[PDB]
Amino acid sequence: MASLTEIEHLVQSVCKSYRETCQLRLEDLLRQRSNIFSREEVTGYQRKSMWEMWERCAHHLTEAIQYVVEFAKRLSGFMELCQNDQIVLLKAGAMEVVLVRMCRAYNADNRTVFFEGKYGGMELFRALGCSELISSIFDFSHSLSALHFSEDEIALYTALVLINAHRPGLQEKRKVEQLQYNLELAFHHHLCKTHRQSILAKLPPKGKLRSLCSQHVERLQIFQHLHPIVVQAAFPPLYKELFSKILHRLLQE
Ligand SMILES: COc1ncc(Oc2c(Cl)cc(NC(=O)CC3CCN(S(C)(=O)=O)CC3)cc2Cl)cc1C(C)C
Repeated sequence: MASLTEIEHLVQSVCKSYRETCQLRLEDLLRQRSNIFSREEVTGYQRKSMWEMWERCAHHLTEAIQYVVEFAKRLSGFMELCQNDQIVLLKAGAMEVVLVRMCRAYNADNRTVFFEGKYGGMELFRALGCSELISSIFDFSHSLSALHFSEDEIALYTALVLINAHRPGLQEKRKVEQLQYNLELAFHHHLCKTHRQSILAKLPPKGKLRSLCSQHVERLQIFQHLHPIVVQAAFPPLYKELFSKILHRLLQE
């Protein structure tokens, strides 16, 4: 199944769907690189209460996830899977897709990430009380930055992050397997064509993205146990549904 021309057509539609849902164009993020938070602004963030920082981050992550949901809806083959399988793939892979896309907003030269209009270092997030997770995210972004991914590579890699036939709970495993296989052929064909197959051995293990996501769910549990009404009253409904329906409504539109 799937000939060379169909594989190349899949590459183009995956890259197109990603450009339409990339949230911020690469040039927009790169243009802001010398716009860095001052010492006074960093201090201001560290002095914010733990629950105010958690609400702001949950809000920014929710916006990012919304673009990942739209990417999935435009992704060739995804809307043809059943609703249960669409939701199983998004619940397990939306945050993983966000963590990979995040490397585009990371500047390896000074170890800063784009957040609320400017670039700031890891110390900006000290008030969350989850410094091991924040450093793990910055390390992961640094490791992805060393690969120098093109926008097309990001599009193809993130399509495979989401289209994972091994997620527990899939009702039509074969359908997800066939779609994952075509996306993998598209990704490997594009790397072979561009002389970039050397990135394959440098891509992170599947367990690394899973550990970052498990750490996020665990740190959220600790926060929620301490501040339950903050989560109930001020966290985005989509965020709570995924990590603590909205997804069904988002996919139906
Ligand atoms: C997992 O838990 C987390 N992941 C990241 C966290 O910190 C952030 C947040 Cl919340 C946002 C940004 N940045 C943005 O949201 C801006 C965004 C960057 C990505 N681009 S993009 C997709 O165009 O490249 C769009 C703009 C960066 C970091 Cl470190 C916090 C958490 C938990 C512990 C709460």
